[PDB]
Amino acid sequence: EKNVSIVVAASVLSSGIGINGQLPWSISEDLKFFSKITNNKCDSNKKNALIMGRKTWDSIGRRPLKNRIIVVISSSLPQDEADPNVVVFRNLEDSIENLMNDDSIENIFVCGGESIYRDALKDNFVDRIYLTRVALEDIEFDTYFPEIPETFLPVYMSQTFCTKNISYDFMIFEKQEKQLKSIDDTVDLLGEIFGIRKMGNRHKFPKEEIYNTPSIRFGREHYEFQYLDLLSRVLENGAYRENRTGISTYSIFGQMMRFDMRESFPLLTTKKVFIRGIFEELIWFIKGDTNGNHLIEKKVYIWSGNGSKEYLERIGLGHREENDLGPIYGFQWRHYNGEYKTMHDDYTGVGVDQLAKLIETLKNNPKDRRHILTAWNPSALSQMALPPCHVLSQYYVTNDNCLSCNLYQRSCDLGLGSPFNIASYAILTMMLAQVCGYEPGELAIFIGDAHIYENHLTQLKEQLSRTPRPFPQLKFKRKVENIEDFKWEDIELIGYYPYPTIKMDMAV
Amino acid sequence: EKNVSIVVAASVLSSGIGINGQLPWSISEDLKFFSKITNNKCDSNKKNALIMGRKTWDSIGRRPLKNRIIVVISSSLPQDEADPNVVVFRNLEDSIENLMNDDSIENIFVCGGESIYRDALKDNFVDRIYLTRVALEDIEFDTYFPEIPETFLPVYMSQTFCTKNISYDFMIFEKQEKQLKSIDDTVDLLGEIFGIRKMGNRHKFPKEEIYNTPSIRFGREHYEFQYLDLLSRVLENGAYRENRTGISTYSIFGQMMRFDMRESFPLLTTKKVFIRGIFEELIWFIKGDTNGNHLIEKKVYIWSGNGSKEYLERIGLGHREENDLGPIYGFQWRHYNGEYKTMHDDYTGVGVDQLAKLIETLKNNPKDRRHILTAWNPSALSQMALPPCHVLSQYYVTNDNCLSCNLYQRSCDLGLGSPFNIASYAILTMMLAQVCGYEPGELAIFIGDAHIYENHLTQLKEQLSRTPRPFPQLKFKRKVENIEDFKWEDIELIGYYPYPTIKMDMAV
Ligand SMILES: NC(=O)C1=CN([C@@H]2O[C@H](COP(=O)(O)OP(=O)(O)OC[C@H]3O[C@@H](n4cnc5c(N)ncnc54)[C@H](OP(=O)(O)O)[C@@H]3O)[C@@H](O)[C@H]2O)C=CC1
Ligand SMILES: NC(=O)C1=CN([C@@H]2O[C@H](COP(=O)(O)OP(=O)(O)OC[C@H]3O[C@@H](n4cnc5c(N)ncnc54)[C@H](OP(=O)(O)O)[C@@H]3O)[C@@H](O)[C@H]2O)C=CC1
Ligand SMILES: C#CCN(Cc1ccc2[nH]c(N)nc(=O)c2c1)c1ccc(C(=O)N[C@@H](CCC(=O)O)C(=O)O)cc1
Ligand SMILES: C#CCN(Cc1ccc2[nH]c(N)nc(=O)c2c1)c1ccc(C(=O)N[C@@H](CCC(=O)O)C(=O)O)cc1
Ligand SMILES: Nc1nc(=O)c2c([nH]1)NCC(CNc1ccc(C(=O)N[C@@H](CCC(=O)O)C(=O)O)cc1)=N2
Ligand SMILES: Nc1nc(=O)c2c([nH]1)NCC(CNc1ccc(C(=O)N[C@@H](CCC(=O)O)C(=O)O)cc1)=N2
Ligand SMILES: O=c1ccn([C@H]2C[C@H](O)[C@@H](COP(=O)(O)O)O2)c(=O)[nH]1
Ligand SMILES: O=c1ccn([C@H]2C[C@H](O)[C@@H](COP(=O)(O)O)O2)c(=O)[nH]1
Repeated sequence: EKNVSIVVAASVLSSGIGINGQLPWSISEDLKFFSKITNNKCDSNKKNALIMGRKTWDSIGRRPLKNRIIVVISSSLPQDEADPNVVVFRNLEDSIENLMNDDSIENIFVCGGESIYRDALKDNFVDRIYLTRVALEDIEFDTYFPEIPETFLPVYMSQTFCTKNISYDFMIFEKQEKQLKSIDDTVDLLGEIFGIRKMGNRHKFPKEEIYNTPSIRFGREHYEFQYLDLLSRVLENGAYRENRTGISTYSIFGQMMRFDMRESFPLLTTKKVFIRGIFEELIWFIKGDTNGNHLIEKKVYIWSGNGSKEYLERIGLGHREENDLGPIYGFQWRHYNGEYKTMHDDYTGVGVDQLAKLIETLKNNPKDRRHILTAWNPSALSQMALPPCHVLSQYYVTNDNCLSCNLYQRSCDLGLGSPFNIASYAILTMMLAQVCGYEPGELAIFIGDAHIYENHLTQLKEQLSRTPRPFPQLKFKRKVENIEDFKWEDIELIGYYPYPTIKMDMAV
Repeated sequence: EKNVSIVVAASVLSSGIGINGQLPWSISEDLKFFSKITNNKCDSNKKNALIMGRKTWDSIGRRPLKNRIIVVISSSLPQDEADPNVVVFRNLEDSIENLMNDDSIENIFVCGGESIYRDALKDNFVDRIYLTRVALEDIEFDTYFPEIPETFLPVYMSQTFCTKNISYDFMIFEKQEKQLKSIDDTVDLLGEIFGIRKMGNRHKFPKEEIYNTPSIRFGREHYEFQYLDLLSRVLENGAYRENRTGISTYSIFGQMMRFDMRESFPLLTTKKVFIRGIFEELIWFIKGDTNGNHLIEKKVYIWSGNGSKEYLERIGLGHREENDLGPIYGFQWRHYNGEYKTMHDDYTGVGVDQLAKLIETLKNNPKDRRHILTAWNPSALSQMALPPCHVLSQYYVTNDNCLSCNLYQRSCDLGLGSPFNIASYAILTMMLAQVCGYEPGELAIFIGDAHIYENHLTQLKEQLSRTPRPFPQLKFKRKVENIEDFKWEDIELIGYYPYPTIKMDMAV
């Protein structure tokens, strides 16, 4: 037997791979990959064979590839005994005698051409596939990688990467057909004896019917699986509970998520997110605004519910204006400990400006361990339309001049609250970094009460039924002098190709 | 071939298994385990031989064990053809023949007894060794397990369990002799290509030279490993960097640790922990004290350093008395936003009782998601001997009436700070529970700057060279009617057997 792997790079949505004999994009790390993969081998005294269509041979330059043997499939091309590091065959099946001898060849890579992929697949010759998904999708194509036959299952998806503002993943479908017992069993037994008494059982591993792309067992790199998995994790152990809202949830306590911000922008793809809204709110915070209306005007309604005459009236703040939200986030960011009257007053100069002292210590003293911004002020709470969920964040300058962020969130609405929460604090960290001359670090969100509203069940289950695409890229069209200066227009969202929106009602 | 595992239960410290023919303790769950392991089989038509020395046969009642076959090793016992579930052999080596036929016997267990254990081992008959460590060392024994030969390596260790106040582990030692590549390779490659651009590379798996009990790969269940590893994980990616003191540290950002409290007390065993200090400080906080003297008088000198006049002066608080630390934790706990004057004043009635409320909230509103207690108050930081390190915590009542805790720490000194932070916060929860009538739940700790001070390495290296023993148990001797009434006398620390104490100087 001998191994056969396809190696290709297609657009994320339509699988385009070619245009007028050329690749539709130029990503050097990808070829660097293609090289490393096609070339990796055990027997130093052996070489890998890369089968490829002629039309490709032409694009390749009709010149050999170092250390390897090119194998062209053509009907006209002459079997040239001239170069020993290339050879022609009249058809794909015949070419696949590399196994049947030529014991010098260790592995075999089907190396592309729409025609040459489709056939290597139809005739069932390939075992693995090394698929590079390129985020970028709105530009003419004439060649296309086929539809990965159902006999193939994703077993790896690398983290999203970026080159020239083009995002891309490296995932490797394998075709399957067909640590020790000791430990797994000892634990299973100890699991029966002791019951809920063994913490292990309090945290059970999600069932496959609620696991997103369950075929990807050991290589869930893509940091979207940090949320899709927390999702499925409460869906498994979430304990049913009532709460103030009137809509019971399923909740565990003490979770964590992570995100890379260097090569991508953790805007979920398994569902189309309201990015603009996410923004107009985050800026609303930075400005230190608390007038719910200033968002209704830019057509953002995330803060109507917890805002209204009726709700207000109901929680003890009916003395409040239709939409005066009291000293919520922002007022606490820009005016800590300020004596709040109404959303109409001029609060300038009152209260501690955390945000400001933050930027200031950020750039003046980087390795300081007190880059904290908080929103939990006991003295205030009762006046707020709702207490702080993202309660306190802490910011951290790496040695390589990168800004990392840590957020604690007491109550996380995995359905509606989180997607926004992950994005927002990404963006705020970038703005923060751009203003202090540093670049995106990482993102860690620590949740206390991670829950799912019972009326978000059929939805989150669909979302979990979608395989993650590459995270897009977020860019600022200009550098600003003051952090409170950004505008929606100053933002470039590049390469966002999410699944359609999933409608979910809010639990007021 | 055919497997031969040793099953035994010995005291943590001296491996005591015997006393006047009786097990020196009675733990049903342990026996339950034994029954489960010696019955674990694959072929419904086969059985497992359990080998024991006569002396044990006697202790077990000379009655057969359901579903298994007992093999007694004795010189005088007759070869009674009477029972078909029991049989006698003259010498161990003999016996084990078993094997050399009886395709009926699927697995073999040496159910032990000092004389047989020793001999079973010396002649290299045993493949595995299931060992139940029992946290009670201070009783007289007369029979011991032998010393596990070097040829054996621990591959698993269970979390600590508790029965009748007795703490114990379940671990399994395997004997050494001699994922799917495709991924570990595609990931290693992308690792070369991309560099520190691939997040995975900024988080690198610790090297064996610094990994605790590295033989335990997939079975690191003990929750001492939640800290022992965080340690070995900065020791790997720890970015060297300066800070306000003369001692620099190696740090990473965004780490997490988990601890059970339902069956144990996360007191580090790898080294002897000042527990009485951890306490006195906590009770100090609870009372809402800020006079660092009160700790000195009780022979607790942790707040000496950050309290000296030479220090207070150094940070611009020279107007402060010898040890008035200011509105640090406790004043923030019991008097949030209180206008701090001196440590001798009467703050009763001033500020916000967070603790007070936290309690009335835990009792009257459990499912409430705003169970929160903060110490980070922007307005007070300035006049604060040292800013808040355990910055905020959130508490959580399970559906089965257990109290859980979550802590965000902005700056964690894994050398000295963390250890205390883990305990001091176990305890506080347990206390809160005994006062709201709940039982301990889980404890999670989300860290920010996780660092090591560069003058702790030789120490933490030592600590790390030690195999963690089972966690102790901590119970209260009386039910206080008011949280602040607790006293050290009230604490019972049962089953603590930590390795020698490790000296480490603090960085003022
Ligand atoms: N994203 C990726 O990984 C890759 C993308 N691409 C893109 O796709 C394009 C290549 O696709 P495509 O144009 O289909 O070229 P192909 O890779 O399909 O090459 C097919 C060539 O092989 C010969 N051939 C086809 N069938 C047979 C047969 N049965 N027997 C003998 N010879 C045969 C043909 O020449 P003849 O008429 O002489 O038989 C033809 O020129 C390129 O433009 C490139 O941009 C290419 C490779 C990889
Ligand atoms: N904690 C735990 O998991 C366990 C603890 N224990 C404790 O340890 C003690 C074990 O008893 P101990 O006497 O030390 O050992 P055992 O009782 O296991 O075995 C000794 C008996 O086995 C026979 N025997 C063993 N080896 C030989 C041999 N080579 N040739 C002939 N006969 C042999 C002897 O019979 P004879 O003298 O007639 O030749 C002797 O009576 C028990 O008292 C028990 O309390 C026991 C099992 C498990
Ligand atoms: C988190 C957070 C901040 N907030 C503030 C906020 C206020 C009250 C809340 N109440 C409850 N029960 N859960 C919340 O998440 C929540 C969040 C948000 C509020 C609403 C939406 C929301 O309804 N999003 C919908 C609407 C999208 C659209 O308008 O097109 C969505 O599908 O994303 C998002 C964020
Ligand atoms: C954490 C925390 C609270 N605190 C307060 C506190 C204040 C400033 C700090 N500063 C730094 N750099 N690290 C700290 O751990 C630290 C801790 C502690 C302070 C000291 C010790 C300490 O010296 N422990 C020694 C002493 C043991 C003994 O003599 O009994 C130890 O080995 O355990 C522990 C806790
Ligand atoms: N995954 C993948 N990515 C691609 O860009 C790609 C692909 N597969 N399959 C075919 C193809 C088009 N043909 C070719 C032929 C040769 C090289 C090439 O440059 N090979 C060198 C790369 C060395 C480098 O880029 O540093 C090699 O090392 O083999 C690239 C594409 N391109
Ligand atoms: N590791 C270890 N732990 C033990 O507790 C232990 C051990 N090894 N080896 C021998 C032993 C004592 N042997 C036995 C044998 C039978 C019973 C019994 O009456 N019933 C069960 C024991 C546990 C249970 O109650 O289920 C049995 O297996 O026979 C008890 C102790 N106990
Ligand atoms: O930043 C935010 C805004 C609020 N919510 C969700 C969390 C809880 O579902 C919710 C309800 O409120 P509380 O009962 O926890 O206060 O709003 C978020 O998840 N994150
Ligand atoms: O609960 C505690 C008490 C303080 N420290 C240590 C952490 C740092 O070494 C120092 C905090 O000083 P800053 O550099 O973070 O301001 O004290 C702890 O680790 N944990």
